[PDB]
Amino acid sequence: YIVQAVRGTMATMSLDDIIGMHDVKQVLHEAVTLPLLVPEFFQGLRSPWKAMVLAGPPGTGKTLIARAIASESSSTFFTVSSTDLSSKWRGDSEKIVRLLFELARFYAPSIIFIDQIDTHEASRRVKSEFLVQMDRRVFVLAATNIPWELDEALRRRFEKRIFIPLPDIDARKKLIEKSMEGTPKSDEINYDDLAARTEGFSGADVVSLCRTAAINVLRRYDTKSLRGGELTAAMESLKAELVRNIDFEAALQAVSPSAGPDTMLKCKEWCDSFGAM
Amino acid sequence: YIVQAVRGTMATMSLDDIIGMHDVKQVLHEAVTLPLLVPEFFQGLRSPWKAMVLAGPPGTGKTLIARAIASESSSTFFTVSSTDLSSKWRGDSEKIVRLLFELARFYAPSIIFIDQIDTHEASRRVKSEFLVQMDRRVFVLAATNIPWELDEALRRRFEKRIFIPLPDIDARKKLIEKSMEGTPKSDEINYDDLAARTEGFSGADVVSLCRTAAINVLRRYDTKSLRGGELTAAMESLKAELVRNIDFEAALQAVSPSAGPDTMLKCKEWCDSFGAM
Amino acid sequence: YIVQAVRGTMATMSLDDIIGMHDVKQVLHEAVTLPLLVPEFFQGLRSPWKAMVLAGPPGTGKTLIARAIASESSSTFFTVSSTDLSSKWRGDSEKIVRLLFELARFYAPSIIFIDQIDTHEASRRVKSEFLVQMDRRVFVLAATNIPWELDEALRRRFEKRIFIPLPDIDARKKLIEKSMEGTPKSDEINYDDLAARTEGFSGADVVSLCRTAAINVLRRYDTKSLRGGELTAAMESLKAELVRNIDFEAALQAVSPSAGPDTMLKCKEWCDSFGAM
Amino acid sequence: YIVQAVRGTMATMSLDDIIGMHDVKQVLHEAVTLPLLVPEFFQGLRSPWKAMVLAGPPGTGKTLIARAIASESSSTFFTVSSTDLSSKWRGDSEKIVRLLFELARFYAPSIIFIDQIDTHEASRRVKSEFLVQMDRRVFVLAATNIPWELDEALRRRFEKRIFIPLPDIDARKKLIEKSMEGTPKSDEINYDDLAARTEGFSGADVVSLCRTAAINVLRRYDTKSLRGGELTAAMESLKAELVRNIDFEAALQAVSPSAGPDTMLKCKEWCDSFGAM
Amino acid sequence: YIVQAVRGTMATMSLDDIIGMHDVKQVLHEAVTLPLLVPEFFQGLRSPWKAMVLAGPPGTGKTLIARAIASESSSTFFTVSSTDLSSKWRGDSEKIVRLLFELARFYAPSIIFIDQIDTHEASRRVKSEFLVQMDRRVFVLAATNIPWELDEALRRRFEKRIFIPLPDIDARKKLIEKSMEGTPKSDEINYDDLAARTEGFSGADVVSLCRTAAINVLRRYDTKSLRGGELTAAMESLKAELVRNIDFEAALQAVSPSAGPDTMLKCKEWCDSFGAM
Amino acid sequence: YIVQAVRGTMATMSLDDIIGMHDVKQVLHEAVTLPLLVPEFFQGLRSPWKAMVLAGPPGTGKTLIARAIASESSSTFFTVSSTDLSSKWRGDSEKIVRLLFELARFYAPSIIFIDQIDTHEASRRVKSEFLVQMDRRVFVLAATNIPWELDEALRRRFEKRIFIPLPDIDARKKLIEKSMEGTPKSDEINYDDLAARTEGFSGADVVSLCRTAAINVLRRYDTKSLRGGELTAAMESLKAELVRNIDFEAALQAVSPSAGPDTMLKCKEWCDSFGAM
Ligand SMILES: Nc1ncnc2c1ncn2[C@@H]1O[C@H](COP(=O)(O)OP(=O)(O)OP(=O)(O)O)[C@@H](O)[C@H]1O
Ligand SMILES: Nc1ncnc2c1ncn2[C@@H]1O[C@H](COP(=O)(O)OP(=O)(O)OP(=O)(O)O)[C@@H](O)[C@H]1O
Ligand SMILES: Nc1ncnc2c1ncn2[C@@H]1O[C@H](COP(=O)(O)OP(=O)(O)OP(=O)(O)O)[C@@H](O)[C@H]1O
Ligand SMILES: Nc1ncnc2c1ncn2[C@@H]1O[C@H](COP(=O)(O)OP(=O)(O)OP(=O)(O)O)[C@@H](O)[C@H]1O
Ligand SMILES: Nc1ncnc2c1ncn2[C@@H]1O[C@H](COP(=O)(O)OP(=O)(O)OP(=O)(O)O)[C@@H](O)[C@H]1O
Repeated sequence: YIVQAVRGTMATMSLDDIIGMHDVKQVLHEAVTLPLLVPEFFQGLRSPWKAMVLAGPPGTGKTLIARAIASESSSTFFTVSSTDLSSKWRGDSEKIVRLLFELARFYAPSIIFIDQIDTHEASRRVKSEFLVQMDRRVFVLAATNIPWELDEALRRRFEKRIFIPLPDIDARKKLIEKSMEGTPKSDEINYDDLAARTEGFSGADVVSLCRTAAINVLRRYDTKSLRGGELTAAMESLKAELVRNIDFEAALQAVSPSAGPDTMLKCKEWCDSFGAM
Repeated sequence: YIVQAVRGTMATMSLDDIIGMHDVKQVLHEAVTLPLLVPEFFQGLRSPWKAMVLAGPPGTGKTLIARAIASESSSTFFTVSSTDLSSKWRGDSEKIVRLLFELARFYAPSIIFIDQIDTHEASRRVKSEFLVQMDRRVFVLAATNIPWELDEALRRRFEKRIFIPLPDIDARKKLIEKSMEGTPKSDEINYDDLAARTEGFSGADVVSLCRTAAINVLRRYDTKSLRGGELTAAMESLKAELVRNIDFEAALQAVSPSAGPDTMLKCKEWCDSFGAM
Repeated sequence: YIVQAVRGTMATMSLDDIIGMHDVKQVLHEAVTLPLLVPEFFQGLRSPWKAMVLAGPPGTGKTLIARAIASESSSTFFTVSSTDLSSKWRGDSEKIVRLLFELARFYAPSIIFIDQIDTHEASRRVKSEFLVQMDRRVFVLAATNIPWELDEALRRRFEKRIFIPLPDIDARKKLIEKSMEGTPKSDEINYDDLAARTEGFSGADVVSLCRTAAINVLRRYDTKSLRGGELTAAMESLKAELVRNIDFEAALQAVSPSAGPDTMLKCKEWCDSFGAM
Repeated sequence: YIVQAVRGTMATMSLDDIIGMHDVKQVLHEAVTLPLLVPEFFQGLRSPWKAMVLAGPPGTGKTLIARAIASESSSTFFTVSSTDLSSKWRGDSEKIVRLLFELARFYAPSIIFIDQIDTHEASRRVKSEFLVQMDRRVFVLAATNIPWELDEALRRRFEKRIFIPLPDIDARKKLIEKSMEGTPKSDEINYDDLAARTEGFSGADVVSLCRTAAINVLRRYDTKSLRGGELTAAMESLKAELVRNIDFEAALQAVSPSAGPDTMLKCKEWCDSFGAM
Repeated sequence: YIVQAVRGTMATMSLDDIIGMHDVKQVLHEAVTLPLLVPEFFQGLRSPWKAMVLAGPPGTGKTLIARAIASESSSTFFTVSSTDLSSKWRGDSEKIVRLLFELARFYAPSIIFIDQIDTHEASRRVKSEFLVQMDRRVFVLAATNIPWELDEALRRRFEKRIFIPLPDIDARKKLIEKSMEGTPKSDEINYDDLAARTEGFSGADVVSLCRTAAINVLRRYDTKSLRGGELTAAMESLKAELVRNIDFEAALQAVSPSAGPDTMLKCKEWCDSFGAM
Repeated sequence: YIVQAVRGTMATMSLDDIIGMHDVKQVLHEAVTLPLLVPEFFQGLRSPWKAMVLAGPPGTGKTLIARAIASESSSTFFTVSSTDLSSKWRGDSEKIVRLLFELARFYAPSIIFIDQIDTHEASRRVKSEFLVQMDRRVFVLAATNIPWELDEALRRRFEKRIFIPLPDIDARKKLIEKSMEGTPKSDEINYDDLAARTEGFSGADVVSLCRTAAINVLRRYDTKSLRGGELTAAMESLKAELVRNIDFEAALQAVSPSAGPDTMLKCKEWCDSFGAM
């Protein structure tokens, strides 16, 4: 009908690129890979969940893991907006979802994920609209970062509600090192040492840090002096040239955690209290 | 027309699945079935309650019963959407509800049920339009959990406004014992003491917590059997386990059931005063 | 064409089924019939009434008086919707709100009544359109429940603004005893003390209350006669057992008013202040 | 055609029936008739005002003078709708608003007036269409009570912005006495006490007030004579009786004018604030 | 065929009766006639201005200017509206336009102008159909007073977008004297003290002001004290009578500008910013 | 069908011709030279980027740098806009999108340069196809001028999104001297003091400035006092007359951009933050 925006969300790296949450990845592999192999278990009592609840700080791989599983997804995924923004003239944007579940059955093994459901009156209209259609073999999920704003029933509805804590300095060592895979770099780098200053970072913080040094190294030497737009040998030796703490040092001063840690403490106190598995 | 879109409203289990509510259960057993069976006395002042009110937290088997009635019902249901869409082409679907009730007399015995229908302009427009459509014999009902949002005249118009608290240890006894049916389950278990440890939960809590033990089967098994394709021990034996007190024991600390029921307490204060039977 | 929708809008008991409204029943008996029995006096300077104002709580005999006058009147009623639908092909039914009056002319004296006329642009458009078509002998009236929401010119335009007091003890008395018609009962019943019990209520309260004792005619019995098919001796003795004060004990403990007195009391403040008679 | 529907826009009591507004009635007497009697003075810069701007609390003799002048009107008025359908079939009902003035001049030096035409796309399409259509001798007019409805061009288009406040007291004297016309009445009246105690009201208030004591003439007499058809000596002597101050005591206490001067006062500023003479 | 509607769009006084916009008056002697007299200058860079844009506070002689223009313009004018009211029978209008620029070059380098061109898909239909037909050398222009609805593409293609504020007191003074033409008038006059009260007043206000003292002349006589409707010789003394500062005094105190300034201020800001010259 | 028409999309110029954004000259030495010469530095994280688009004014050499890169590029180029105005005869310019990728891989290292990016439903058939395909170092680029032209996430999809500054000065002098070609004018002209105070301007602005002084040719002389309908040899020597520096004086100071530079600052911050390089 008006499926421009509906057909728009028609949709088409590796899995354990991400490192952490043995319980989560476990329960998901279990929840997803197995019933294809073993439908006979997953039945009524035994049958799997098609979603849960989640939350975490932004830039913490919740959108990247979506690509990790879309990459895993030998099944089908359906893409997402937080904005089914009709007009006062159009006024109806959850019959959209009444066609969505037709897509879900159409691509019968079907996958969906959003962030920040917490996205007035028509809010209650469509937000309420999703609930009856919420309940053939399908998965979906969603997440936020302010489950303190857990509004109505999703402490009831959903079997698990994960707040993620940031990786520890040990992890962050292993995760820089997972981020530094295949990098020109001097051997002065003790990742345990530099990670002393990373405390408070997310994944992406460390990402754009290692990048910030990756282009520090570009901008160290006569980098303004082009060859007039041509190749010099040393310019190719940039790949040959290494990254260093001093090439991080600009990245060290440059990058900051720059976030509300007390928010994580708040929604972590939440994640124990009405915060499901 | 949207007439076939009105034909989108076209419809086409057991009772002891449900536990509790024996007053309501006989009230509805009676008020629904027996008018079929004694038209000679279900009449006049003895008219069938064509609707009444409802309340309580959701995920309380209201949708579950709402399906159980359907597979139970010897009448003509009609599929229901609160998303009677809002085009700037007709801008009127409570008219199409005039066509609905037309179907209701066409399918002279019939059933409908929606929920959370506390659902500016369009609200009073199409709602009050329906109220014009409000008043052979037919039954419909609806529900919500916000009698806080007891909008204008709904509470006054219905026979009984039914709040439900959480179940008790004996309700929870039979509810556990219903979830556990046909299950590989050990016999060392005091499901009544387990139910004693169910302080202030839902039915669905019992459901997905029995499931939490159901996965705890795997968690006790060699859950690292991620050989994949290679069937092995895991494929050979998922029926082997019998669930045990320890499965549920971990399942308990796994729980963060839901938020506080202080709003359920609130409308429970409403369910007495201004809340009918 | 869509005028045929008004051809669908064509329309084609006793006052002693009702209690009170002495002023109103007077003024309507009078203002309608007696000019129709005395065209000669009640005309010109003695112009008979064609409309006035109304409002109050619902379930207050507005529907009851509606269908009551329907089966009563010796004149030409026409059915009443709020569905002058809104096509974005024509989007103009106020012409049919003129052919309205053509029907008032073709049926020279006519009867119409709506309620809850809260019924953007198009609202004001067709509204003022009716203010044009508004202004031989005809009477029509309307009502709402929000004279607080008496929109712009309605209060000014009508003679009689109406406030419906809730019933008093003797109102309650005859309202019961009329509600207790066709009612094999016990004679312990003290309708006076019962009327004492039942303050803060309306007529529909007595309706559903008498019905509550009505189902209690069963539920006094061994209520679970689920033999089924077996014509239980109750099924012959249905009307046999009597109404008893126990049945209204169980009922009236089951009853809530579902009444917010402060709103009807609010427009009761209005019913003197900008509230005509 | 719809052009033939314009044939439905076709038209075919006096001033001193009305009281007050010596200023207005002067300007109208003058601006209408004296050009029609003196083409020689009234021309060029002495051109007659073919329309201007009007206000007042509605139902205060605006449509009433609109009729009374039509009885006076010794020229060619034709009837006036705000109802040209929003047909998505012919592109513009404003086409007939173009043939409008062809009908005017082809017919005669002509007369037009509407009320409450404060009156989306098609709205301003046809509106501006008339704004061109307006710009020999012809007269037109229009009114409202919407002070904010000087939408785009309206303040500029109409020369003088006319408003009528609520009456003063000697007004209420002469307006009683005009409302006391054709009235057998007791000479005990203190019209000064009447206009005094009846202050701040509309004309229509007084209309229904005289009708109120009028019906009161019965409501003292044997209203209870519900024989029906059986004549009463009053039923012949209905007009025989005179009305009394005691009757208008009832007619006082029974009513609230059902209007606040809030927006009446707002336009009582707008009549000065961007309100021409 | 129906294109004769454009044969009906055909059309066939002084020019310089205006005080203001002297730079524009230059521009419109200059892009206009001297092309018709010296194309040798006007071609290439020198070529005449193809078109531009206009707006301002309504009724400031802007809709009246074009009568002066075409009354003076020896070149050819054809009328304009927004009257492309097509039919679904036609399913199209802008074949008109293809025949319309052909109409232009068919007769001669011609004259065209609309007001309120701020005027579903049909807008895109006739607009996209137009804007190539937009482009032997000819001039056209348009105007509005709603630059809030101003375009980008026509803000793009157009050379200029002209605003006028209200006049100034000396222009206003010589516009009294322009409005005091053919006018019996006294010698106690102070045209700049007259113009002192022009706060908020534009030209048309002064037009109706001279007409307001003009009517004031009779308003000093007694009108409804008829001469039997006779042409009283005092009515020729009106031709003898002169108008006076006192005669305007009443109009000045009695009259508002009937307008709002800050919208003219709004587009006076847009005329500088994103409004071309 | 459109294969030979597509053979016109084929394409192939000094690059410091376009001046400023030398950081971007590094970007394009790193997007043209090095992804063709040395993608070994540009590996993994440093890997070549996919494509982007551009905010900025026009008159900014978007196609200048495009063709300059093109004939400079060891990669190929294509002549592309959004003006694939498809037909029923063509049927699918989305097959022309697929053919665009096909030619891109055919001339495997290639460049494509497009704007009119937001230039009906066909926009979304093609846009969706292109969005799906985009996934080698076959670099591509688009552009626009609307900063809010981020469609839904296609801005979010891109490598980067850049706003660009105003131009340098010696080409403002030189291109003054390009548009002033073949013009009568003085030799005193300080084209770098012309180009000095050009702050915030573009090309056609200054073309209209050339026309502006070219009419100042007259508007020093008197347009009102003609030669009496004659064409005095001065009136034709205006063609012979010299335009000069101070002939632009009012054309310099009074002429404004009429554009928003602080939204340019907004989206400039958007390419500083939340917009990549
Ligand atoms: N555990 C991890 N292992 C490796 N990389 C990680 C991990 N967590 C985060 N990252 C890196 O940080 C980036 C953050 O991506 P992503 O946007 O998915 O986080 P996010 O929380 O979903 O952000 P947002 O919630 O704002 O969308 C990832 O692309 C990834 O490269
Ligand atoms: N008394 C009960 N008997 C059986 N099952 C129950 C009971 N209470 C809750 N449940 C279980 O809880 C789950 C959710 O119940 P259900 O959705 O029907 O309640 P609800 O009020 O309709 O919730 P919602 O309206 O939010 O969907 C069901 O799977 C149901 O089996
Ligand atoms: N004066 C009365 N006499 C008899 N019955 C009454 C009276 N007033 C109220 N009732 C009872 O109240 C019940 C509901 O009244 P009714 O529906 O007519 O009021 P209402 O304003 O039309 O309500 P709604 O508009 O919400 O349907 C009826 O069954 C009627 O018997
Ligand atoms: N001075 C007066 N003389 C006579 N009648 C008056 C006077 N002032 C007010 N009225 C009364 O006002 C009443 C209604 O006025 P009218 O209907 O003309 O106004 P309206 O605003 O056009 O009404 P509506 O808003 O319903 O269209 C008339 O019955 C009339 O008698
Ligand atoms: N400077 C002026 N010189 C001459 N006449 C003027 C001047 N200013 C205003 N007027 C008068 O104002 C009247 C209304 O102006 P006009 O309708 O032409 O302008 P407009 O703003 O286009 O009006 P609209 O946009 O509402 O059609 C004209 O009759 C004109 O005589």
